[PDB]
Amino acid sequence: PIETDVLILGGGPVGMALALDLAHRQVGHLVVDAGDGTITHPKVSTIGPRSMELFRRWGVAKQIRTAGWPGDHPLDAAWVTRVGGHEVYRIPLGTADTRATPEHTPEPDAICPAHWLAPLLAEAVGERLRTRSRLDSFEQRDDHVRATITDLRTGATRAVHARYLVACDGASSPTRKALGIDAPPRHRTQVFRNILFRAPELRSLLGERAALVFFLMLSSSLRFPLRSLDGRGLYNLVVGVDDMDSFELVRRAVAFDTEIEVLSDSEWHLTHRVADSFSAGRVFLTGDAAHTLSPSGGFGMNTGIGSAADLGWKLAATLRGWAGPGLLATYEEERRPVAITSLEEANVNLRRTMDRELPPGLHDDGPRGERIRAAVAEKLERSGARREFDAPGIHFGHTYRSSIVCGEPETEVATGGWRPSARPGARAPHAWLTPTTSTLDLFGRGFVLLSFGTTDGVEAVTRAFADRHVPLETVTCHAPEIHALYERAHVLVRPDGHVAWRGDHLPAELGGLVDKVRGAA
Ligand SMILES: Cc1cc2nc3c(=O)[nH]c(=O)nc-3n(C[C@H](O)[C@H](O)[C@H](O)COP(=O)(O)OP(=O)(O)OC[C@H]3O[C@@H](n4cnc5c(N)ncnc54)[C@H](O)[C@@H]3O)c2cc1C
Ligand SMILES: O=C1NCc2c1c1c3ccccc3[nH]c1c1[nH]c3ccccc3c21
Repeated sequence: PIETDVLILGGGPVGMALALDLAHRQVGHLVVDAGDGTITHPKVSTIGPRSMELFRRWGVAKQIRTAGWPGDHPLDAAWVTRVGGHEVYRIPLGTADTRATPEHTPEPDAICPAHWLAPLLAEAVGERLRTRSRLDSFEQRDDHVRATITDLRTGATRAVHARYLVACDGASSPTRKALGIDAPPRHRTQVFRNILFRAPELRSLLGERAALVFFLMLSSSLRFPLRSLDGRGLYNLVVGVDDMDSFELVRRAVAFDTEIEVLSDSEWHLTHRVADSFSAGRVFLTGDAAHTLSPSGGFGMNTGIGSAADLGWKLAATLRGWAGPGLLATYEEERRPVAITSLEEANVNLRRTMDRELPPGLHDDGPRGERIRAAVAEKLERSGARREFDAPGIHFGHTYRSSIVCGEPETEVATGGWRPSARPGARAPHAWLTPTTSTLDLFGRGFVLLSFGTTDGVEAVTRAFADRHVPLETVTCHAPEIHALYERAHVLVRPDGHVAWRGDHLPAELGGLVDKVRGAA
């Protein structure tokens, strides 16, 4: 019977993210996955900027960026009648090599299709990953969990003893079901096909017209994205199952007489499900097992990676012994509302496409179809089409309102686009300490107290943390620009990079503050 602190069920992006977070917190763990880490049908390709900030923390951001996506491939989204047909609307998004690094983050989004990401993540996790292994059954005990690890090549079964079991086993989570936890549908389930294909000369023919993603505007079945996966000949076409031959569907979508090789054609379900509970005893749900949503926006894998990072520090805190008895409970308390609002935002992007009218005369050339296209273009812009491709709020703007956060007033009524804020509950904002060091590079270990222009009360804060063995680092900053951004003289940041408390003056009961933020109050 082999034993580990945490047993991770699932070796997809989410499970691997949790493994990386545990390794960087020196927590003993183990990943088991039914597969080798070779994706035959790559699904996801876009990694959001918050996820990249986390990959930067874990030291794999650089290798993700240099993994093979061409620096000169356009990142645009465009709506067209057919690929190589008439163009209706385009959002220019530059290239990797030419776009300006954004002011609010050191890590812009990245393209890394699953068949590059999987081996790259397998490499950084090392031998703690266990491939071709399935979990057949588990049993909860008082101080640990016991599970059955059956080798898929061999057929034989083994036993693992872990303090905690974390289920990252996808949208049809067998773990979730065996716990009796429901995940009701919040919107209609839809059926689509994914056609993966090679088209080696397509990029050359498109030339200036190339895009990261095309939205087709052909028929009721072909109104969905066709995306360039590796920028080197690999593409995926999304086809709706309303109630045709694979090659023929691609031919309809692409108005070039060019080489096309269909690799696979697989059906998938678009679902909107969030679990009623994210844990039961020592068993935790994360990733799709906890929450699935519409990929329209690319929020799904990023929400999972963010949840993995949240669960990660709390598990570590509990195993170290400085956590309060209620800390683990805040995982569901904080992350579940995040899944819900992300789901609903993803569904808005989806409905924009589903409700969009495809008027007659759209495909006809000349002056009349040219006018019709120009009219639709105007309606596309007014519908907020670019929000699907520029959504800082969904990536950076979630604000925790929980029992371990010393929250401020304000309601939830937006007044402008998202803007960086150091308010309690929120992601502490990026700024350049030096040209090489971000404020983000201070976070990710224990708690951090950022003080501007002073060290008053700091010795007291340190003692209060030490008396409960809670890890704390204190940093003094003298940049007025950074002080203005954070708006307060003292800012207390959590192990996950979110603010727990801020103020011009430290509280009188520093012990009460400590117990509060560790989940003991
Ligand atoms: C077509 C499509 C496109 C998408 N595009 C994007 C995108 O561009 N950006 C984005 O952010 N998100 C995207 N998503 C969402 C993304 O796919 C999911 O959020 C994510 O893949 C799920 O994370 P996960 O690792 O928890 O689940 P999975 O990726 O399903 O991980 C499950 C893994 O666990 C293993 N496993 C399962 N059961 C067992 C068992 N009993 N024993 C052992 N091992 C087991 C399996 O081997 C599997 O590899 C997309 C989704 C789809 C369907
Ligand atoms: O990666 C994807 N895979 C599918 C997908 C994806 C993305 C997607 C990925 C990154 C950014 C925006 C995105 N919008 C969509 C999408 N909008 C859609 C509408 C109908 C059917 C599928 C999609 C869709």
